[PDB]
Amino acid sequence: SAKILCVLYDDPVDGYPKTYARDDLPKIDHYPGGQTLPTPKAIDFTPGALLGSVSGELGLRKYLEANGHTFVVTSDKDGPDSVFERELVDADVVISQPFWPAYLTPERIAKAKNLKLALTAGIGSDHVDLQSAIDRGITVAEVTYCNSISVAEHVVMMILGLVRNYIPSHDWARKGGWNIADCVEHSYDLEGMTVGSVAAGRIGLAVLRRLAPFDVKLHYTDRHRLPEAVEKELGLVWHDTREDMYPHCDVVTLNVPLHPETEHMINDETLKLFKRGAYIVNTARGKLADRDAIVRAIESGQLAGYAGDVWFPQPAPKDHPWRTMKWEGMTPHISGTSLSAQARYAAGTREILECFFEGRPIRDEYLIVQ
Amino acid sequence: SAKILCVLYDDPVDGYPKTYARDDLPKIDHYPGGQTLPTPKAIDFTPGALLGSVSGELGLRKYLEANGHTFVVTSDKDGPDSVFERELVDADVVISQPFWPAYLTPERIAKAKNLKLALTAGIGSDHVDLQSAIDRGITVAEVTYCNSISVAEHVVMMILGLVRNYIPSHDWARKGGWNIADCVEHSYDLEGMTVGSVAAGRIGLAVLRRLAPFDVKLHYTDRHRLPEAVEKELGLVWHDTREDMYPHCDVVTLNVPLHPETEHMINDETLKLFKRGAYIVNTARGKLADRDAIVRAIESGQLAGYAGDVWFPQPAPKDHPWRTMKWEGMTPHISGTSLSAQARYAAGTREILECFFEGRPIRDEYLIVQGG
Ligand code: NA
Ligand code: NA
Ligand code: NA
Repeated sequence: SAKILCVLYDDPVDGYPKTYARDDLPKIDHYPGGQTLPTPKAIDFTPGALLGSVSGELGLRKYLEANGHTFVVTSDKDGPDSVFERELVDADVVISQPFWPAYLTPERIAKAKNLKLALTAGIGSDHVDLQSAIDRGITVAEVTYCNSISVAEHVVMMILGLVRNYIPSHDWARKGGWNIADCVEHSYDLEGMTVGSVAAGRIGLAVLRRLAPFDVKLHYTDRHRLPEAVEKELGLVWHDTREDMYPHCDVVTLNVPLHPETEHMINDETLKLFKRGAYIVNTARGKLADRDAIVRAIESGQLAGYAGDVWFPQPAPKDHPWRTMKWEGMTPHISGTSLSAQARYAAGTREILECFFEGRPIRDEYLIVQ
Repeated sequence: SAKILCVLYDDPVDGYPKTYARDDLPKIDHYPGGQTLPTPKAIDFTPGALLGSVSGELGLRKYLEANGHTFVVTSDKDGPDSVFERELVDADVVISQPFWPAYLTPERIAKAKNLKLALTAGIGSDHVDLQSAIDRGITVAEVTYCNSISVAEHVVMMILGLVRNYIPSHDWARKGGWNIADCVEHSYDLEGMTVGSVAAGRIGLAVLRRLAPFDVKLHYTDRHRLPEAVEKELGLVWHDTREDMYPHCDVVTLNVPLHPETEHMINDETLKLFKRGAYIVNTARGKLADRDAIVRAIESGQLAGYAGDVWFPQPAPKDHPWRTMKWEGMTPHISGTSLSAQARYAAGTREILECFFEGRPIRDEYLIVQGG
């Protein structure tokens, strides 16, 4: 009855795996704060499978095709002559992940005569023009909270790796070296350091909770201030402005969206507020940081480390300078598409498709516009 | 009137640093449990300096030479014709680190005609034959707790690195790729897994404490059970034996010393007790794990990852199989010699020498063998 158009990233270069490292995933009832994890009526995958690549199909093909539907899955999403744009003109449902996002521009939404549901397998909607969606009666939905914890682990990983000098030290072991002084001449303990978070939110609070037993001093800024009880339980020190926070911090982690007042918020002028040898971890948006200002800060020693999984442009060009600068701890944009996060937003994708196709309401927390 | 012989590791291959990444170190009041940090009357370094290499000299030379002493610093420590063994003959004090250890065998101790104090700039005395020092009246001392937290951070770092597939994902980024599916085909969240610790002394307990806000389940075993209040604060599950613990664990961190009964305690037979796709982190001793048994379990998928900073043999030979095996997260032996830890055991080394040379008692908690 319906045509479903689903954009996913490519399979591994060796091919889609047949077996995985483990047999299942740890059970979890809820997210911090009580939101229950996705609750489809069933799933047709084993949790832990690769669901976000083209062959994983978010485990939706059996359920969709048993019910008469057409299911189109592709990674060709860019430009007007992509499989996505061409297939889009009679698609009823569009599904993509933020890690390989199918943009629903105003022009593309106007091309899509049949579009009814725009589904983010993942979190957020800024690949969708919401006004155009509202004007066309298109519902936009997301699997809220599905990877906030995944990102938060990635951050703490990266903070430890930068402070302790993990990546270069590992390079000496893999290369057949030893070179103890070479490893540790840039290696510190995190204990006693001051970590500052720009924005709490789901990711920022999870990061702070996870840093707390490392005996760091915890500072943060946000637009609104955490409840007094949360601040006292975690020893949080509040700042009205990030510029007031920066001079206190050995580590600064960024958790804000990209807006006109956050674009290039880390630049040559604001980096002068940071302690010599400060560390920055950025899992939010690549353009929070002036690309070349970061390179210059690493080169001068204003920063002793930079790490994150977001770039600009994204995907990063092959010669993007953050790839090979000193004291980098980068990964590709992956933190929110760990296999654990995939199981949850695949499950949430199916749950929304079920509510949608059966005419039942979609969870309020999932709905962006309707 | 004293000769202090000090073995340290080589300087970095691009020279002793003139500039450091940062100007200072965080102040730390005490260790968990209440032990005070080292209390030398003075230090002649700025904390954060590279102290454990030949040119750092643990910041000791000005202090020793101003007091009429002879201070010999070398990295040449192995073999009968090395600088260490040739200078040992009349050394009053021997100082080395476990990261480049000057071995005080019975033979060398028999040849060290004036040896009164064997000082570990670090923790332990594995490289010192204690019966020979006891027989000879030689004081053996260490800088207790100086890097227990440093090891604990390295463990949690490495658990997160293994589970989330950090090292291959960073490789994709550094080589100019992107390859999201290649990164995440072996990437998981830690959240909700079961982590088991073999022993819960200073390191293991500090690991368990740092793991708790990751919402993992925390199991442990030890020769001596933790106090009930400690178990209840962290919700620890106690196991009578290592073998009772392994089947429950997604991640196993080894924090036990090397002994006859722990040697090769991870082996082809006990690995069959682990869950398929378990992860092992080992910052304790390389020979806790049968070298090739771990490689076989990686190739089998019995383990989804192995990481640590200790090796057998140590230093690891160029073609040590853990260097290039799949899903490895290794570093050289470095966790307990971060610059922060260096500052503390350099400070503690000076504190001990000051007590020693002034004929004042050395801290009980520093003494492995009292001597005189
Ligand atoms: Na500080
Ligand atoms: Na790929
Ligand atoms: Na003293």
